[PDB]
Amino acid sequence: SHMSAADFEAAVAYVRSLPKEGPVQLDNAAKLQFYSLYKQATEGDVTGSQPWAVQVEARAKWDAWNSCKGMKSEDAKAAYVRRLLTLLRSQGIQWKPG
Repeated sequence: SHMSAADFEAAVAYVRSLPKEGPVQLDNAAKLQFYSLYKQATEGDVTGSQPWAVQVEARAKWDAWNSCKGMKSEDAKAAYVRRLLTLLRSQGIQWKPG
């Protein structure tokens, strides 16, 4: 019937298996938001040096992770799940973790 932070692992797996063309549209900015929350939730604060700007994807990822600094694991888990629920509802789709 409804979800919580405890649905994080299922949400991550849902995101990772979204096809490139499908009823769910996942834009590049949303990909980075999910990435950053994933990393915060599973590793805590960003580490390592800011990547070279030429490595455009790696740099973007790290910068998104850095934007989450200080967030507790459980809060990042909650945020990731709430963002998927928002994405799905906005596009008229129901999630059933099962």
